[PDB]
Amino acid sequence: HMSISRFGVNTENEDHLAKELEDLNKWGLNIFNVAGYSHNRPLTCIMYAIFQERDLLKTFRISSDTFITYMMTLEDHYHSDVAYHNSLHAADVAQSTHVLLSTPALDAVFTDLEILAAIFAAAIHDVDHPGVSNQFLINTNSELALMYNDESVLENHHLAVGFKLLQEEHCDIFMNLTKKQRQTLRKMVIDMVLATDMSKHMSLLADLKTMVETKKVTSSGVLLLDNYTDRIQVLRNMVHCADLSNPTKSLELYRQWTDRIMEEFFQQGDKERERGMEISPMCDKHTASVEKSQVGFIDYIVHPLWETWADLVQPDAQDILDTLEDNRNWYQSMIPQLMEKFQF
Ligand SMILES: O=C(O)Cc1ccc(Nc2nc(-c3cccc(Cl)c3)nc(C3CC3)n2)cc1
Ligand SMILES: [Mg+2]
Ligand code: NA
Ligand SMILES: [Zn+2]
Repeated sequence: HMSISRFGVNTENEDHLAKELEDLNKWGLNIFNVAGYSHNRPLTCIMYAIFQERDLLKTFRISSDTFITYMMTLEDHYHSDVAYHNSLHAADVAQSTHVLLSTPALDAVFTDLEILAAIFAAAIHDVDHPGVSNQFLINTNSELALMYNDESVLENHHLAVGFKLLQEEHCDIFMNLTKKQRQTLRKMVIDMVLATDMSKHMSLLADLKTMVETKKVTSSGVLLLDNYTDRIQVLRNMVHCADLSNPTKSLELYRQWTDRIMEEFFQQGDKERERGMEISPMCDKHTASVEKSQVGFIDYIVHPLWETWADLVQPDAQDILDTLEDNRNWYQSMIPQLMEKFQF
């Protein structure tokens, strides 16, 4: 029971886990190892480590036992057999969001409640993901698309599941928040998860560009944000950036993530084919070109996003940008010798 107290998870390798978690505050954390040494409970482990590191459990009076119970059922509601959108991906976005919240240009800009909302949003943002895209769910007239009227169908679902889990007995981690804190937290979390809908990517990016065009900083380089509206706009872009962070990690990590997203796409493609539908872009293992698509993904989606975020917080994200360019160069080099999914 002491290593649960220390880690929030059972582990046969306490020492290895602890050494991996020394990188908790770094972009170079290896979440695959964390999964390895945590009996495959990366989200519970990384969330417990994050909440301990930021004193969130103290500040908001969240019982660590109730937290672990909530995080274990949340993590169970991610599907192990979905190749990318499983609890490892959620863990990674939560850890990446945790690192982005400490970027020096944002120092002291956000409230504690904002910090809590963003990390919690990251943790729940893909829960109960079925391994197929919104468009597939819309095209197959699925119950989820009927329920949510084709609008941010999975994202609404992730939120509903995340919040419904809080009403299970013994799982309400926010019980000691005041009513006003619970209301505010709820609104911010909804906002941020809905912002992870890829079809909002271009509108988010445009808004973010306006914020770069108008940015002002103190003479120490800290961003000056005027009101709630400015801050939530940065936080929704932050979570969106963390969700699209895989190509800004070390190549060894990025390649693992790409193998996973492609397996997931190919599995959807097989579903589409089994039922005689036209196979979606990227989902046909026969015609796919993994390297070229990554290069396209970076050039048209990931790079423009991160170049703008980098402009907003400069110079704090320059290295993340350098890695993203370097990785683009690697994928480009391995080519043998999209856009509608991110718009409307
Ligand atoms: O599947 C969707 O409809 C929305 C979506 C799009 C992209 C992602 N993530 C992702 N998407 C791609 C990707 C690559 C090429 C084309 C397209 Cl549409 C997406 N590549 C990667 C690499 C970083 C691991 N990740 C997740 C969800
Ligand atoms: Mg999602
Ligand atoms: Na599960
Ligand atoms: Zn995600």
